[PDB]
Amino acid sequence: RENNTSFLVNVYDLKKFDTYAFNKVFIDDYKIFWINKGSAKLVDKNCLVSYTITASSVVLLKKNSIQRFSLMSLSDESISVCVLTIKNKFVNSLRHYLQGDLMIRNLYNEKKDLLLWNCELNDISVLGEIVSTYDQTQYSEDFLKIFFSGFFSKVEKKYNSIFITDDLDAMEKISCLVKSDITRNWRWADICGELRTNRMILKKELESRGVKFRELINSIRISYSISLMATGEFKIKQIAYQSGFASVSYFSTVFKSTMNVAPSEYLFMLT
Repeated sequence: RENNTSFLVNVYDLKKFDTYAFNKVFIDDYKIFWINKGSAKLVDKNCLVSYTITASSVVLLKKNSIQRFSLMSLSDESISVCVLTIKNKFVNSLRHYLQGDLMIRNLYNEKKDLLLWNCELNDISVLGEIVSTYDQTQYSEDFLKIFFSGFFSKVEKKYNSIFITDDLDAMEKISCLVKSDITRNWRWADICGELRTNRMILKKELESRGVKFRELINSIRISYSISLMATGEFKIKQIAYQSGFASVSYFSTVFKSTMNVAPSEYLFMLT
């Protein structure tokens, strides 16, 4: 299949009673995921908290976040996890179109990296309906453009929290810097220099997510390698080398230490 634009649709088969563990996976863009049928359990490993998501539940993973969570099937049916990615072009468009200004903002919900909402059952119907049609030339892109223009506007003023921030974030600068030269052997001095800062906002943004400097770079390269596997055709050796890993062994180790699957197994989950 071809690529996409402002919205990335990726559906995965949830093997009944299989655990989907994620250890420090980098979330490059905003992502929401929900199950089409059945039920499942969501376990966040950072905060010792569990959840029971249903077909009416939706989960948000914020951009530039380091996630440590797990998802486990609780249904006899091969559940169909739909993961939708929201790129920056819709983020800047959504942030402007909303002319509202919150008088009291729940800063706890703004600092959290894994939100959970139970949508109106009417919205779940519109959810899987438009997703099953994607995509058309700037035609299906506008169908989800209008849906999330009202869904996010509703949930933001309902919870009195900004869930999709605009730009200007220290993690966005580090991420786009490393991705501008993914194969470069980035060190600490290269990040501080081209960002015109020192280890005050730097180490804190690493300690706030519980990752070393090397751990962050590896997780950025994992998600970059995943975006290459999304095309459909690519040998693991090229994916490892074009993502910045010196050897296929260290790429497979970090990938399995991040996705809890072999890199070839994720290629089978796609096709």
